[PDB]
Amino acid sequence: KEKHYYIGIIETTWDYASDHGEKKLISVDTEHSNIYLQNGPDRIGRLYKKALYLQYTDETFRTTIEKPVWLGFLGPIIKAETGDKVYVHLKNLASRPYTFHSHGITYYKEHEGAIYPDNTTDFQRADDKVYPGEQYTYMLLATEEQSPGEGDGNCVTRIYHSHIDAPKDIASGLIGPLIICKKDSLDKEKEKHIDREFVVMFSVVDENFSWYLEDNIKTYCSEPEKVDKDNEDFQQSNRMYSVNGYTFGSLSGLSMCAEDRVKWYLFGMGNEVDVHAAFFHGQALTNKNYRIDTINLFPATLFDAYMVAQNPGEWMLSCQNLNHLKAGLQAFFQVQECNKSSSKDNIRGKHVRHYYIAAEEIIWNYAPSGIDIFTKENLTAPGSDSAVFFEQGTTRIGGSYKKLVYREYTDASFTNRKERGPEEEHLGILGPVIWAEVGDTIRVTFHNKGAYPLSIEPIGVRFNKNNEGTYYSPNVPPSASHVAPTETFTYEWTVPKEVGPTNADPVCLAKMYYSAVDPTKDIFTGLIGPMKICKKGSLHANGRQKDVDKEFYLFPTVFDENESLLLEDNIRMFTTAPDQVDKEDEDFQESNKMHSMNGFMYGNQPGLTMCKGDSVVWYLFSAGNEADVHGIYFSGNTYLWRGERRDTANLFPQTSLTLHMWPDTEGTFNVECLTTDHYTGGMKQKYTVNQCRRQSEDSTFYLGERTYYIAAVEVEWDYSPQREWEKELHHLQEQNVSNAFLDKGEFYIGSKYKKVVYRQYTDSTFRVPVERKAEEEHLGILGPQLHADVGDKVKIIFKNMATRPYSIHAHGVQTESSTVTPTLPGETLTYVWKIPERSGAGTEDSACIPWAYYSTVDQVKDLYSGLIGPLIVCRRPNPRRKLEFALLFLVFDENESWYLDDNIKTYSDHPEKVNKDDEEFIESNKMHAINGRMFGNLQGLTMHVGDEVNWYLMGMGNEIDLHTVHFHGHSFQYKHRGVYSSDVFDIFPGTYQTLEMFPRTPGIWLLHCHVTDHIHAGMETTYTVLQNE
Ligand SMILES: *C1O[C@H](CO)[C@@H](O)[C@H](O)[C@H]1NC(C)=O
Ligand SMILES: *[C@@H]1O[C@H](CO)[C@@H](O)[C@H](O)[C@H]1NC(C)=O
Ligand SMILES: [Ca+2]
Ligand SMILES: [Cu+2]
Ligand SMILES: [Cu+2]
Ligand SMILES: [Cu+2]
Ligand SMILES: [Cu+2]
Ligand SMILES: [Cu+2]
Ligand SMILES: [Cu+2]
Ligand SMILES: [Cu+2]
Ligand code: NA
Ligand code: NA
Ligand code: NA
Ligand SMILES: [O]
Repeated sequence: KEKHYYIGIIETTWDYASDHGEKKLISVDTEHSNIYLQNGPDRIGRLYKKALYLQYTDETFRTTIEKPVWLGFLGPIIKAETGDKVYVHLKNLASRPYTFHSHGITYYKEHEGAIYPDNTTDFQRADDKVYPGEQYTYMLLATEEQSPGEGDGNCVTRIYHSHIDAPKDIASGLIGPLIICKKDSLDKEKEKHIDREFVVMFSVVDENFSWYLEDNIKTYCSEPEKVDKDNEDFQQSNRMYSVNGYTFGSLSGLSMCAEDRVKWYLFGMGNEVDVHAAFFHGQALTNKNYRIDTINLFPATLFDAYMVAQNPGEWMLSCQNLNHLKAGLQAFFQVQECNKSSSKDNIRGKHVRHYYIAAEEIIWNYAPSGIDIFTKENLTAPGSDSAVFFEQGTTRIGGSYKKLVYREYTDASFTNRKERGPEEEHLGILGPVIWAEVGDTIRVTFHNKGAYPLSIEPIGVRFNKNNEGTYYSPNVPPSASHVAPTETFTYEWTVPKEVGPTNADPVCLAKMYYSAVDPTKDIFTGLIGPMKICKKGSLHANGRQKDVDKEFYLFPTVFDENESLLLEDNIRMFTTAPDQVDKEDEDFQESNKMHSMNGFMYGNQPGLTMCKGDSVVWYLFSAGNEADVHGIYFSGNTYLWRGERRDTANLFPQTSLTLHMWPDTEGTFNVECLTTDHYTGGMKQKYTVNQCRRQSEDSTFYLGERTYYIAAVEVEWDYSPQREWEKELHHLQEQNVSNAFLDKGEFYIGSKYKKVVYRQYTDSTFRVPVERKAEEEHLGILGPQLHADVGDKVKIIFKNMATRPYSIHAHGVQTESSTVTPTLPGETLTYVWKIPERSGAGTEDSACIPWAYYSTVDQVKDLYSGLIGPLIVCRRPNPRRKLEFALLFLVFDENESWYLDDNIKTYSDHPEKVNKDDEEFIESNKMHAINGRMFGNLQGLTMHVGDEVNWYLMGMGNEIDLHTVHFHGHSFQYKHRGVYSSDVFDIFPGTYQTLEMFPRTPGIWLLHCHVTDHIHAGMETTYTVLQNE
């Protein structure tokens, strides 16, 4: 099929909230919509000039093909099937230059529609700047390499947008869907055996970034002269939390029949605030044949889900990022009776699990011992990081808060409790486990003994409209939505086969419950609890899983006590001077942000104990906002998840995960969040693995032995040795051109910083560094790429050539002991890393998987000072050339380096003028690099057509280190045998991933994180595909 589309870019008004009316939303209180939507002398309002893609019939762009009402401002849906040749005839009827750049489809440099320094000449540059009145025809081929995977649906979510300044072009409104499908998937532009196809973009559409910001300020503001574009409140008012451009519940036309087979194409778009949690209330979806209910989306995350629509009524599609929810990121959809036909389960009443739970106020100490169990230091030590959170005095609450927690009782009398045992000691602030099997019916008698109205809203089970735990709509006594301060309601949930684990899932799936009267306050108050939905006949009568020694529930979150219903109470109860407290003081707000695991902090979480050999299942879930970017690292052990070997689990708002671990080493290890602020703020705990069998004289399998000589060495590191690529890009872009990170100006540091980094040496004398070859030029700041095979004992001979104590240690790897010995300056130590089966690929991994190696002495500062490398572990005992590249996506926060003072003194032209606490100086030191290089300074990513390339992506860092790695020109495949495919991979702290690529098309191709703030900050480079012979 040759397909021909005619897309034109017109400027036009967009209404973000096309009333009409009139609504009640979750957690938005009537008189709040108008922060974003109300026209004032100072405020644009709900109407904006935007550049939009429209579809036309004709090379004579005159009569438009109307687009679905639910698309909103997204451009027209383009589709293609493996084999197809799509011709996108673009015509610019707007006032400035734009392009059409497509994801997930093959093009030559003439048809990429993206401008950047690629050493192309004019023939291959017409695509990259289509001027007003110009017209360009993009030839896109749907190659085999870009097609959906074996393990994928028939169709996957892709996107197109303009790419001169992509972030700005997209904010201005030039973004749209491409659905790519397998060969004979489609009949008349619709998937065979699918009834409805919707496309949904979650984005905080930031009109501050639009090309038309100024035009819009003139048009809509009565006092333009009075508008400060840098006023924070002005900026917020132009942030349109929307799905498809529709804000506050106004998305129109999402309608379907019960039993319709619905395929949803979702994607996220935007910036660091775009931590999305897409959640279809009342319904049940699969993704890659797995049961899911929340779909997390980030800038350019591409995601597809299947839904058999059921449980008829009016439901919400919401973002469960609590900030997004309360900023109104909500859309209604309709499941109607028509009349069906089928039904299938049935079971609503037969086998009944009955729970008696009460909300009641306790005084929760986040750290009972008063000590940091990790350091033995105590938490109020003046000047300590913990002090910020545990200091108690004039205007500071400290470490104990009144909270409203769920607690279990034996029966409807609520006269006596179901006490907690050993198995339940780790739950802390969590409520009681609710568990159920496919076929059960859950009835929950909820009795509120708190001063505020609460509810229970479960994720993971089916319930009907008058059992729903939250209230929303498009139009005395107690109900599912409202259970007031002394009342009592009894919920009824069902768990049919349609809502439980699937064949691919494990036996049980981590889920959760919370109070959703106002979930943006209720959860943080304490009303969160763990839940466990399992397959038929999988649990024993007592709830425990068959052949499972231990079951743990971890809930990591920044418990934001500023948002608790009980804030005022806690101020009045714990501060010396309640009247002197400003709830809006940032330092006051920080003091209330309790970074915790199950409400415990700084290693105070008890009850995480097990035997070596035990079968352990970890149920993890989280809630919160954009700050809740978690990487939960089990030091000393790995786990399987969907057949993947990993040791760090990423959680976002309303994420749930089920990990299986079999601990193989006696000791006391760490479960900790690697997200550097969370770690520092006390999101860290211990778990003990005890020796419960006779030791046995063992270690009788070493298929291999390796020694590496590595040194920590202090060096001048330049993030941007040259600035030509940058200067060229901004010229092409017509931009200008303060660089906050590289421009020294009056007194800033610039691009060069003293750092400490890992380097390989030839032998134990450490006199002679291993020469970095052409194929390892790309490593950049990274230490050497260490290789190991499953079965190896790897000796690391480590010399600390730097001026303070450091260590070397690896993820995934097994060692003799839970402790890692620091090695002092001048000293050489030996570390032994064993590589058992569980340090290598799972059933469903690629043959080679990466692990980060790093320094344990101070994990935050040692990392930002520059100590970080890749260990690659491989399975097993004519074809193509096989290449390897390792990529760290990390904002090197040079403010946290040990060498900061050294650097201020060495590079600043006026050291005295530097204030370390000044925001502007802090930004100047946040180096948004790939492998320690910015703006195209990462060299040596070269390959030939026909090669197989393993890309080892590695992410570390802080809350803002969510990186959405995108490759121009080619997509990749992932997982055993290449069964999922994409061209954007999401990387967070702790995420290490192999992606296989089979490059076809010659060129120099852009490779960049797709987060607005990171692209502009320079987190990008190019890679080169060369033709043959
Ligand atoms: C630790 O020392 C602090 C220092 O001010 C002291 O006041 C406190 O009692 C100690 N903490 C505990 C509970 O051990
Ligand atoms: C672009 O061309 C310059 C000058 O000929 C050359 O030195 C450089 O290798 C090229 N850049 C890339 C990314 O290949
Ligand atoms: Ca081009
Ligand atoms: Cu893109
Ligand atoms: Cu969101
Ligand atoms: Cu975290
Ligand atoms: Cu990024
Ligand atoms: Cu792209
Ligand atoms: Cu791009
Ligand atoms: Cu940034
Ligand atoms: Na606005
Ligand atoms: Na506090
Ligand atoms: Na800098
Ligand atoms: O792309």
